[PDB]
Amino acid sequence: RAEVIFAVLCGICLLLGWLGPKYGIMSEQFGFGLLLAAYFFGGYFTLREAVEKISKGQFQIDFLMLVAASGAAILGEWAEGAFLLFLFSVGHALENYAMGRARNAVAALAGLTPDEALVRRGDKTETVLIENLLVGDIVVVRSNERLPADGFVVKGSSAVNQAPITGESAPVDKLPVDDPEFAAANLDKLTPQTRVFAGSINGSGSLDVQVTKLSGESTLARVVTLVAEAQTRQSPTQNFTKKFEKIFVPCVIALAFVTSFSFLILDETAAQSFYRAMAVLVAASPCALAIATPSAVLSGVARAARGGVLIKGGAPLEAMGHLDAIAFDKTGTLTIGEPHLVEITPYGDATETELLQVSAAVEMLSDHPLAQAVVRDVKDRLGDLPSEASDFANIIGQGVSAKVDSKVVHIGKTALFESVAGLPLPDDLRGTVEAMSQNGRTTMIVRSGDRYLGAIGLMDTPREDARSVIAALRDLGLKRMMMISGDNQNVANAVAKEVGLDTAFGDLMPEDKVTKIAALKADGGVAMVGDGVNDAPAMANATVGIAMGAAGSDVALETADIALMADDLQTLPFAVGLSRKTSRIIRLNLWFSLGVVALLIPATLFGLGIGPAVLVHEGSTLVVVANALRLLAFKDNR
Ligand code: ALF
Ligand SMILES: [Mg+2]
Repeated sequence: RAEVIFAVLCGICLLLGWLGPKYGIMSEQFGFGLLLAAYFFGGYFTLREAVEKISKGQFQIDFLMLVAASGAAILGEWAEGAFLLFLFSVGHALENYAMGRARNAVAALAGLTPDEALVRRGDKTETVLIENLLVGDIVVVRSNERLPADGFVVKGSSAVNQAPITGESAPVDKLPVDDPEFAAANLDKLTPQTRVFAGSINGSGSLDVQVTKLSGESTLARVVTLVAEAQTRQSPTQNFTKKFEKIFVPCVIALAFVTSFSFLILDETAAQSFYRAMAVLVAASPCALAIATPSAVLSGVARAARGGVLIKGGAPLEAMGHLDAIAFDKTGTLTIGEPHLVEITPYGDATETELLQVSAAVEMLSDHPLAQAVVRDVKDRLGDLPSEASDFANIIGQGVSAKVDSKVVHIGKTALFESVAGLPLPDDLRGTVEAMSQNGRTTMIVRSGDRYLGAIGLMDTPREDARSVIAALRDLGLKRMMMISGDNQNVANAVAKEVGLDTAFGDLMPEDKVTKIAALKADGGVAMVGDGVNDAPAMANATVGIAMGAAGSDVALETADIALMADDLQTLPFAVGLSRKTSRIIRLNLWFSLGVVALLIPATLFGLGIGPAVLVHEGSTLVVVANALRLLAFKDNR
């Protein structure tokens, strides 16, 4: 059941019922009865909407279009009524195709958090709903479960994925507090090995977590609420037309009906100037305008779709050109989304190949996500992989150990060599690793036996086309540029430098992104382009929200107004460009579609009929539609 077929039947009936009687061999009950159907199908839907708004609201333009059909029907030139009814039904169907907004992400957002939780009660562990969790409760989050509440760890250690909140799927090691009575009072002193969030996914170990916020006051409950209260962005052209009808419809139907009904000064029959007022009124129904505005929208959206970007409506399509600022998530948006091997720093008498081969020999046995990067990139650099190690063992939260060439190998964080039996870390290599950590490198130190072979550094590299699209967007007038990421500030600064963004903010929560976005939106229109769950509120409050189409979360795709479906950034200088020209195509098509009405309707009070109205109105409608179709031609300029 879809209502577009009534406009199609009015098209078939107008055309074939204009053809059957005239320049045709068809009877007047079959050939002209089609024109009878052309009044019924297109008129009956606009009629019921007219009734719906005339119950309470003041006026509707459908009154003007429908009575413009009806007066031509009860008078001469019924092709005028059928034509106006057909083209206005079609312009209504085109606005309905431009009006499609699913705007629902609550279904995906509700899945991030569980409904129930295990809570400790002395010698028992009860099951309660999360809305019945009290602050100070100890919930038991066991293996690979979704965390049900914000708080801090009091028992157990585990590697937790905080992707829905930090945007980083890189697991973070979590340890219990030293003193929980102290930790509940001093929430500002919670180290990131301790702060846990609802919606995170637990790792291998169970965690007792003391609750901090209530069920609705958690960070993820806040991002749900913030997304739900999004302002539905309205296109500047459409609300302009709403206010314009609010003035134009009653003004014209008052000034050109009863003031033109049976005017005493010029000779008229009391029954025949009754036709004279409706000539002006019926032709005053500005149908060129009702068809110009949605056709440009649909053409621009179709060109964007063949260009590889989804646009959910005309309002973001119009907003993309007017932007002054744009903000970028890092991981998955400006970066590829995976750590590569980017720095090798040998030490002492160790070669580069010894360091890389011992690293790949151990990381072939590990299952941490960095092991796979190390193995594939040592295989890239050396062409080969050495023989794998023996006696793999984990030092939990710090790294790994193995045995290569009858010597004991330790790899991991700087805290590992502070914790195990062998030779301690020299200060110079310590400082080198410190320098790598500050430069945004996740850093592993490698010892083989008595000797430190050295250190190695991995990083999520930016996309190759990032710096290019950044410079292009600066050329197109976007001098307000920033990075806003949940990753730490070293990686944010290093990627922002490597891409060419001047201001980079890391360590941000989703609300902090919303804060930065509102601060930019105060000075102009702003776009938030990202790919994660924690970017969805900043997308929702921005002037236009854009999601990375392929790698992105379903939450961010359902929330965003623009989708970069090729998952590449080179679609952004194209998009804004199209948006600018689209406004030109509607602006021209606005004034024309208005002007000719304002040009043909005073001319209708001074000697014009209903017969020529189709000829002017079609001449006003088709041409503007034709200009909108120029939007189907545009260039990439690669
Ligand atoms: F991927 Al992000 F902040 F969520 F850089
Ligand atoms: Mg992300």
